[PDB]
Amino acid sequence: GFRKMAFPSGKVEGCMVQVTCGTTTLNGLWLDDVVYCPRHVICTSEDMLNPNYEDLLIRKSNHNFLVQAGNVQLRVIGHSMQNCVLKLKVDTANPKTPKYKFVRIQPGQTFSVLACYNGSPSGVYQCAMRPNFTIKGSFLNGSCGSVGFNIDYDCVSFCYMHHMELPTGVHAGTDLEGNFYGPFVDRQTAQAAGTDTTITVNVLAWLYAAVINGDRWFLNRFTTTLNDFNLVAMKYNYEPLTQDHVDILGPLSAQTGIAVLDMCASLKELLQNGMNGRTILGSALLEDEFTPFDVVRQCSG
Amino acid sequence: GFRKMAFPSGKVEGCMVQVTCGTTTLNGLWLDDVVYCPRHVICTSEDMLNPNYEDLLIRKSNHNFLVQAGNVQLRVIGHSMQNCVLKLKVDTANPKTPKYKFVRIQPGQTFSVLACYNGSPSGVYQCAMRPNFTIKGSFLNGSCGSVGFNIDYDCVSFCYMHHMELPTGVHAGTDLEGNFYGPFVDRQTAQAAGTDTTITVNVLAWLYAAVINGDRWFLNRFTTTLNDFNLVAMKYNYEPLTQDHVDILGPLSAQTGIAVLDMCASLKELLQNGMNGRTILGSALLEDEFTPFDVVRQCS
Ligand SMILES: *[C@H](O)[C@H](C[C@@H]1CCNC1=O)NC(=O)[C@H](CC(C)C)NC(=O)OCC(C)(C)Sc1ccccc1
Ligand SMILES: *[C@H](O)[C@H](C[C@@H]1CCNC1=O)NC(=O)[C@H](CC(C)C)NC(=O)OCC(C)(C)Sc1ccccc1
Repeated sequence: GFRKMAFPSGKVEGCMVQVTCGTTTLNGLWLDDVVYCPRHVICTSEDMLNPNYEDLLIRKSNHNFLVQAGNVQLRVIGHSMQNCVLKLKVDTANPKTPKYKFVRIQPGQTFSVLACYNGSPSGVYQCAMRPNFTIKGSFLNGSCGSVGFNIDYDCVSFCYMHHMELPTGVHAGTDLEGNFYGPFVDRQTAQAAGTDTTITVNVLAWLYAAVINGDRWFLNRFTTTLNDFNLVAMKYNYEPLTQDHVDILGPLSAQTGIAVLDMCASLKELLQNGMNGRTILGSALLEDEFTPFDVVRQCSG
Repeated sequence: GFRKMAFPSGKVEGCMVQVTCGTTTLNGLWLDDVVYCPRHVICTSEDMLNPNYEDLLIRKSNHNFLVQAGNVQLRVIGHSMQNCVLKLKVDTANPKTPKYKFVRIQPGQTFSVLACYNGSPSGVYQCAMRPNFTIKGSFLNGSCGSVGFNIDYDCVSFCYMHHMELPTGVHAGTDLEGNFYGPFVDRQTAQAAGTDTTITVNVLAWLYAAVINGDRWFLNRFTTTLNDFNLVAMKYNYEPLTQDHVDILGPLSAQTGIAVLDMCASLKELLQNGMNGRTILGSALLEDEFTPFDVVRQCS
């Protein structure tokens, strides 16, 4: 009874533009009078094999950047590089700018991606940041500069800007200050995703969701300490819990009356014993890409 | 990778408004100077058990309808009813009205849903019209009047307006002419759907998606005729595959070098032997809510 739901994308659609240098076009994000985009737009395909970004940029001027909203050019009046993002000052404040902030998310957190090509949105879908700092997205050539976001009340929190596709078909990128998630660098040289793990806090959220819906055969009579649970979980390639994880499970723990550590003890028994052919929420697989906020957002509205 | 992907919802967000009658509140769709919404907004709790809608509606006045676009009330200057949809004429045009049309979709087709509450957009996701004319949505109290749609070029094709949830947790609603998909009625009584089936052409498209993304453990060296495949399909409550379906799958067959009927032979083996605890594109079940067009677009 659960599905990945994206946030409504309109507030972000109103911020997408295209940025071109020479023949390289990608997407940018226009907020107030600044356009944010991946810095590799300044690279020729041959530069991308081995770029010196400081030296490539010092040779650029405002008049080398073509920024367009649709087919309408936005004149660039300044430029600077902040980590792996380029910031282009433009002479028009975007009238569709929403209330916004820039946030750096943690593994396990989910967000919506608005996949764009040539400044035009094509589709929206929900992603989770994996513990290895990749996302399992859907991106083609020309998608760089597409962004990921959450919407809280009136306010768009941008958390991801897209830069790269790894050999295993997963994706990597930066926050809006240009800092990559994970060890990746914006160079066209062989790179690989590390070994991934299961997002424990989200599996627990999923078990809480099952309980809310009356599916609770897996609740046991025991508890555990956080440290004992973390040490066991790692033997099953599950992530250890942080204090922040315990706290973000607070609302679901209060809603169900099941202490976080009792649920941990139930999960430990599932890991140690298996499902024994039973299902939870209709599935024999434990889901790890629904956060506690996602569960609340779909169970209680 | 390969994700369930919805259309960007902005063009539809600019059309959602809130409609209240009495203590009943739901969403409407504001296009030009008309607001469309489910007619059961005019019902009280008592009315919903057995509503004579023409009789209930004649007793309403324009001023009984409170329409709000954000923090602005829109004055209703006229109303009519078209099947299960109420059309409220308002004194102001929506400047955010997109290019649009109203279409009635076929079972197996997919669309995006913009789930809304009190006229405010809440989430967007992809659904398919099931063969039994339900949809597996995520809708709560206050979601009625949320709409489903596709976007082609700049044109929004509205295909679904939400009205109800069935005891099994699936959903039912109408096209924008107010006619239900399926044998359902907008009355507060328990209703069951016909036996559902699996959308075979969509399962095949998703198998081809799994191969494009380098996952082909399920393939085999065998083949099958169209009719022999269909005999097995129907036995497992899968929809029949037509020659038009085979034709529609051509691009995906060309892209991958796997003849359609060879992929049919693969699916036959999956149906007869199961997945042996294995997974395809992360799923432990055969997914049937991607169309061939959906797969092609997201891989092109
Ligand atoms: C920007 O639009 C583009 C998005 C990619 C293209 C296809 N799908 C995507 O998500 N980004 C890139 O092409 C990126 C640019 C550099 C970071 C400057 N290159 C890239 O992602 O290459 C990946 C490698 C070379 C780092 S790893 C790899 C992947 C496949 C095969 C071999 C090696
Ligand atoms: C409109 O916002 C509302 C949407 C529903 C609410 C919960 N999820 C939805 O999708 N629509 C209705 O509540 C609808 C109004 C009638 C058409 C007049 N009623 C409705 O959907 O009720 C279904 C039931 C309760 C009659 S079927 C059932 C379900 C569980 C147990 C027993 C019977």
